[PDB]
Amino acid sequence: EMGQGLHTKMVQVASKALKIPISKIYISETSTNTVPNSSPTAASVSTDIYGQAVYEACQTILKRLEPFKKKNPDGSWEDWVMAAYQDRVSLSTTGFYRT
Amino acid sequence: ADELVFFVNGKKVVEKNADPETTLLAYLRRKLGLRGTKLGCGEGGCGACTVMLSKYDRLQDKIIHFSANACLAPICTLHHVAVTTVEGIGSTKTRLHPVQERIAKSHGSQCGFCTPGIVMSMYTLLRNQPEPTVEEIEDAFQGNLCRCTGYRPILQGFRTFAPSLFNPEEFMPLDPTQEPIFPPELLRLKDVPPKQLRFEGERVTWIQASTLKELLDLKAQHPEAKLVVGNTEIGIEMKFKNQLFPMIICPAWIPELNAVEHGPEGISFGAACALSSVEKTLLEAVAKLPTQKTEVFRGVLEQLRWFAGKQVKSVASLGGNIITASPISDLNPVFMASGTKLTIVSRGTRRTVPMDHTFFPSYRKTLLGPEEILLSIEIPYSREDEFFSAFKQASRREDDIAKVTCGMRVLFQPGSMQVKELALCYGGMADRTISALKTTQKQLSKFWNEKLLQDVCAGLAEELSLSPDAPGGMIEFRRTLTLSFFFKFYLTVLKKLGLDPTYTSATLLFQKDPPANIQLFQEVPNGQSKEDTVGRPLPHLAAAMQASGEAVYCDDIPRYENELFLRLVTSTRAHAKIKSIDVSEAQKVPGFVCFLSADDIPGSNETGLFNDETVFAKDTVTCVGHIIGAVVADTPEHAERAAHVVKVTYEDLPAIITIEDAIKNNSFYGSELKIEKGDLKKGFSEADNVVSGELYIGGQDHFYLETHCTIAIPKGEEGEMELFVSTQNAMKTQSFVAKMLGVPVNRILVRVKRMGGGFGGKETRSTLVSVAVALAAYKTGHPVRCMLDRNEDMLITGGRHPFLARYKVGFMKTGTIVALEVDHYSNAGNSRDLSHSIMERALFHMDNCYKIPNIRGTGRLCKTNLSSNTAFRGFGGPQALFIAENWMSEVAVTCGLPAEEVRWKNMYKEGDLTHFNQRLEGFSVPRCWDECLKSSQYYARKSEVDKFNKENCWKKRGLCIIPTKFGISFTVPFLNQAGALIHVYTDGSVLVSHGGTEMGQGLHTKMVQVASKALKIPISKIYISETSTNTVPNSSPTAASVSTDIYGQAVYEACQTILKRLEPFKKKNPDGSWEDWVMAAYQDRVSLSTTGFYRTPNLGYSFETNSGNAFHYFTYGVACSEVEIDCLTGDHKNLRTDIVMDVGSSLNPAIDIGQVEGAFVQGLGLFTLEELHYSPEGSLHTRGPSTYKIPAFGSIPTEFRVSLLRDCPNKKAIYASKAVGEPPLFLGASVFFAIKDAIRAARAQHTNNNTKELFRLDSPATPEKIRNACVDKFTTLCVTGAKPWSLRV
Amino acid sequence: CDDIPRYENELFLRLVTSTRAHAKIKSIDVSEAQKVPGFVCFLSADDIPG
Ligand SMILES: Cc1cc2nc3c(=O)[nH]c(=O)nc-3n(C[C@H](O)[C@H](O)[C@H](O)COP(=O)(O)OP(=O)(O)OC[C@H]3O[C@@H](n4cnc5c(N)ncnc54)[C@H](O)[C@@H]3O)c2cc1C
Ligand SMILES: NC(=O)C1=CN([C@@H]2O[C@H](COP(=O)(O)OP(=O)(O)OC[C@H]3O[C@@H](n4cnc5c(N)ncnc54)[C@H](O)[C@@H]3O)[C@@H](O)[C@H]2O)C=CC1
Ligand SMILES: Nc1nc2c(c(=O)[nH]1)N[C@H]1C(S)=C(S)[C@@H](COP(=O)(O)O)O[C@H]1N2
Ligand SMILES: O=C(O)c1ccccc1O
Ligand code: MOS
Ligand code: MOS
Ligand code: FES
Ligand code: FES
Ligand SMILES: [Ca+2]
Repeated sequence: EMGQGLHTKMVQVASKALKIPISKIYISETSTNTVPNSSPTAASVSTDIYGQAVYEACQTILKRLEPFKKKNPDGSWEDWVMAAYQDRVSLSTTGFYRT
Repeated sequence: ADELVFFVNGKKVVEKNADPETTLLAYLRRKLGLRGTKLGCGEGGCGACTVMLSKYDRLQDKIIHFSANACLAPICTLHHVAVTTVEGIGSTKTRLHPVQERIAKSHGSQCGFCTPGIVMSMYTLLRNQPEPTVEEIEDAFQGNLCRCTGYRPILQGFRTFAPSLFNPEEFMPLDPTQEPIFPPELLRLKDVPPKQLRFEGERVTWIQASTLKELLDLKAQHPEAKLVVGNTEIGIEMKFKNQLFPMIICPAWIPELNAVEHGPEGISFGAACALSSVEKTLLEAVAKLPTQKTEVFRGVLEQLRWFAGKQVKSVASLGGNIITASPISDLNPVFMASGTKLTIVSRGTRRTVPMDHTFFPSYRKTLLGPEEILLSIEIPYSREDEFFSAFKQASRREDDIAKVTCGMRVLFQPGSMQVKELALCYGGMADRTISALKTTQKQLSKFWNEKLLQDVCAGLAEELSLSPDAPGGMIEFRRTLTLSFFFKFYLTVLKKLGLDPTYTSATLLFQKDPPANIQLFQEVPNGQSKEDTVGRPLPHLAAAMQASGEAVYCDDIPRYENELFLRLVTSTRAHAKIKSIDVSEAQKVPGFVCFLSADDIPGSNETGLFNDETVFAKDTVTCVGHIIGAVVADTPEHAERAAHVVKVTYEDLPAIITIEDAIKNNSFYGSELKIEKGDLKKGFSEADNVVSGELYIGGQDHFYLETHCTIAIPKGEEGEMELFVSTQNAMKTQSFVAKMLGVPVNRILVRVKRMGGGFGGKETRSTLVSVAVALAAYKTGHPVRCMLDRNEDMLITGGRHPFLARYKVGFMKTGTIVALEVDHYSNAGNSRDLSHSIMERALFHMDNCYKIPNIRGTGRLCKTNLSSNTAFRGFGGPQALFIAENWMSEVAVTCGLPAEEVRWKNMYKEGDLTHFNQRLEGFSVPRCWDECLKSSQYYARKSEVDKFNKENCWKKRGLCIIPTKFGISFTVPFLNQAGALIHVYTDGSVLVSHGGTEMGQGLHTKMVQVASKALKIPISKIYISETSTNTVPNSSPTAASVSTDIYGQAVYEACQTILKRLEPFKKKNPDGSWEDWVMAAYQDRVSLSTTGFYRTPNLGYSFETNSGNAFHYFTYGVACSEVEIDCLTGDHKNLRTDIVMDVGSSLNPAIDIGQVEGAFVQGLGLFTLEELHYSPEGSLHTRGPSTYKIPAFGSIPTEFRVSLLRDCPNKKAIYASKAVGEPPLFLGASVFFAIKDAIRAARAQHTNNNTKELFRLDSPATPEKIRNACVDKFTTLCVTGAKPWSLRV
Repeated sequence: CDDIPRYENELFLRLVTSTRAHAKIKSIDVSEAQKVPGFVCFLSADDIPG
């Protein structure tokens, strides 16, 4: 982030993809031990490419939470997350995009 | 004020504002940035702060090198002294010194927190003796503690200075010519005349007197001035006794206080002479002078053998111990009984008077006047017909407080056996050193015979009485020692005047035996690649840095310019209402920032695993140590002082301390837990015999060398906070900090590099400190940190759960078990925490390795006003296994059959189900059992033990072999999950991250070994930096010994994902390198980052239906130990231990053997040495290494053998390996039952003739319980000699 | 970045740059620099480990 609002847009994207308020999503910083071999933030394509990476990662999360969402249709996001955790389903994943 | 000028690792230091209260440790760490030296206890016991000091000795005209505790050395005593820390002898950036290299390659370092201190003790020895003997090497560590290793690797690696796990042939030879030179500047400053210096601090003025005249003037001029030489006593007074001496005078330089004169009556030492000098001078006198002239000298030396360690003896002055006049001083009894001459001087006056009973008028006082100072002490040569003895007994031989210590002298008429003079002086029997004058007076003119013996014992039994509330407790034991000591003295004088062969050994002084260490493990397949380290003894990856002091532990992290310090304010009551708090005086301490309490919490004050705790006490305190608030200040000292003056007004409430109080008051957490199988009724009905009883096993303080510590960095944005914590649970630390702050979890980042030991003590209780530091960071906006002092840690953080059991077992004459009933009660403390799961694992192991057809076990958690107890290596398993082995032992005795026979016939067999209905597959105990029997030569030694017992009346040997099985897996199903994150950078280097933390067990080392094997690349290309919540989330705490199992799998899967992605490029360029395939993958836009995850399958046990798998598999092992107890003192030797452990196909035999030995030693400590004492009101007495005794270098089995079972691959875990962390700890019980075996031999000797008697022996089997159990004419006399008008016939 | 608190032992670096567009470096004299209060060291190409 250098002022162009890339993180804001990424949160907006995560929120829409996961279908939850932006208030439940956070982006703290950029670091090489969380996402390696990154291209420099340039060429105006950041939103484009990271938007997809974040989107894909969100998709994986939705597929993992799907079973619990089905067993408890009227439950909350928190309910599905805790149930997934207790069922020992990983709540961490990478997202990647290739133009 | 004068300038303080000394040197540190060759570098000159000029301190212009030296504060008398500053210790070298604080200076090195906070001023010089040399953090290799650590704080482990602050009271001279752990040795973690050990450094070497060098100086030119004017009187000797030579440079001398000696160790010392940085934690107790005032920098103001170091003017013109050269300090050498671990950073000054070598490092991984330059080159490791041989000492650092050997301890690391020998696997002598695990968590590594103790490595620097141990390295410096060894180094200091080498600087004094380049080629020391095994004995000198062993004695170099009397003052160093290690909780991880079991000490064996350290000693074995260091003895080299005098398949396999390491190869001494690779070790670089020691070369003195290449050691750092003594600062050339200092050598010049020796020609300069010494001058009186003055240092001014915040609250203290220090005067370094250069001459005796100066000292006497100063004493006259300032009577209240406190003298200080070694400060090993005063530092404790100021640090722990809340004392403050405005003015201090150090006379250490004065020639007279350091002179050694050999006169006609004896040898004179100046009062400032260090005990190490007295010890060296006396050893010399004993070697050159006739034995008849050195009776007292040898008395002094015997006490000095077990007097602290090298660090303390090198600075502790002779006069200092004398004047401190502690009731348990080991030297004063000897000086008194011998009439050692004291030369006391003041300006003008002077006198030399023999020390007698009147020299100590009251508690810690002497006959010295305020203006007087002890100038010198002359220890007398012994005369003809004069014999002397000095004895001491404590909880542990090494560096410990005497329960009873003494000096005994007897002078007969020329060439006769007729007493002319008799002096029996004791320490530990009054509030001062006393002489049993009434008793000995009656023996003058009497003759040395049986009658005198009976008379004296009766006299002592009556004159040296102890009220039931005597400080130090252990009334019976102490009184028994006073008589046993005289008995030893009586026999020794008889021998000297010249004795039944079976009485001889009772006159022998402790003699250490030659050590023997053998480790056996399996070599890896002959065709295994040199780069595949799985199965090889690869040293811990951070061992070299741990040995050099470069390894960074939480507090080693530098402080921000604006970082503040937190000091917890805790309850001094076990249960009371908080009527009010007054911080008015705290606010007066310089640097005071603020006082934080519950009302400052923005989020929730409700914390704890089961939300049954407060972050900060609200209106009520429920245990001594209950955190009420916290003070934040600019420095640690300022925060400590302010906190200390915070006034809390309480209103006591009925308290429930003990498990007994709990049962009677029905004070429990939750309902009863139970496992029941078979038909008890029908079981006991078929039983030939039935034994019922009660058994107790004490608690345990983790004593990780690195105490709890947390650094919290408040970012100032969106409630974000970054914390560096010494914890095994980054996940709970994160969630608890967030819950307290009232912000989403995604705002908190917890980072864990390494822990200087965890052992379960940092699985949950680390949050007590973390959440509080976080609050301080939140409130101040400043970064804040807090590392607990040992006394705080021991008092607040909880420990192992004390257990009480009530059992009933039914069995046949054959020894076969047919029925068992056991009710377990644990003392959980003031909150649930992990108590419930601990009780569950307890119940899961009440069977150990024996099939019991009809069984019923129950458990209850006692809700008490004691710090909440938590996980501790074993997690309830050890207590339940100990209870099981206790009744098994009684069954053997009752049936009159060999214990090994009874155990074997009751033992499970392949395919059998446990009491909780889980099939035992791959049950290897029989294999470990048979190999251990054979390799240990059990039967042969069995007969030799009996023989020894027949030839010895006051010493007995015991031998016992016991098995163990430990279920592997968190008994809470959802905790059996693990995640990993792997990044391959474009240079091909790999960065592995996983949910597990490093606490010395080598989890990272093994994960790199695994990654290397999975990826098929050298370990050099892989690295693991730390554990963080933003790389691997929702991680389970690093515990239950399954970290290798589960993270190994997560790491393995992530690696498999990497390989699948690189495959296309591997096929396109077959002759290419890993670097080529990585770069090509990058160029082709293929992600080189992936997560890995594992979920332990088929787990889910129900206590309700007694069904479902509780564990993934079991780790087995067998241990055979032999001991020798001293029936007269309670002391004992761990002669030999043989262990055979099944860890499947070890991933790393070096680390796995290290874990076996480390756990074994920790169990040994639990069952034989470690004991926490609490006042009746619930206030812990034992808050330091001085009173709490964990195994020392000299506590390990002299002959220690460990073998890893061969050809036993475990298809249930990563690369056919098995968990090893906790499973071996219980095997330490083998030492316990060997001791009980020895005690039964003693009882059959002097107690009674009932070969089938069943006396109760609770854990720990300390010297007290051992001695008290050895009932004889002396123990008996201590009761009868302490009746009723009538007595029913 | 600079708003991040400095560690108590954190030092400061100041680049030393060329006042010429193209020239040979004949010599570098830090004798006067070494005299400045708080001076720690002068780093140059020869100090690079890699
Ligand atoms: C880890 C550890 C283990 C220990 N082990 C043992 C043990 O096994 N047995 C035992 O008995 N003790 C033991 N001690 C106690 C202690 O080390 C001794 O009492 C020591 O000899 C005191 O010497 P010092 O020079 O360090 O005293 P300081 O702390 O410098 O002074 C002690 C007291 O002596 C006074 N004093 C000192 N010199 C003179 C003088 N010339 N004239 C008048 N007053 C003087 C001081 O004013 C002060 O009151 C241990 C201490 C530690 C920290
Ligand atoms: N730190 C260490 O590792 C060691 C320290 N020491 C010495 O131990 C000293 C301990 O000092 P403290 O903790 O203040 O304890 P202390 O100096 O008050 O001594 C306590 C002991 O004195 C005896 N005692 C005292 N009052 C008594 C009474 N009224 N009736 C019967 N017996 C009584 C008991 O044996 C009791 O255990 C230290 O100052 C040090 O000199 C000795 C060995 C090891
Ligand atoms: N050196 C060292 N070894 C240690 C510990 C420790 O804190 N330090 N913890 C023990 C405990 S209580 C456990 S549960 C296991 C945890 O690590 P693991 O699962 O990787 O074996 O290591 C054991 N070995
Ligand atoms: O050993 C366990 O079964 C266990 C269960 C829950 C939490 C920590 C643990 O060690
Ligand atoms: O592609 Mo923007 O950094 S010139
Ligand atoms: O399961 Mo280990 O932390 S008692
Ligand atoms: S910190 Fe100095 S002896 Fe333990
Ligand atoms: S390696 Fe010694 S305490 Fe950990
Ligand atoms: Ca508890």
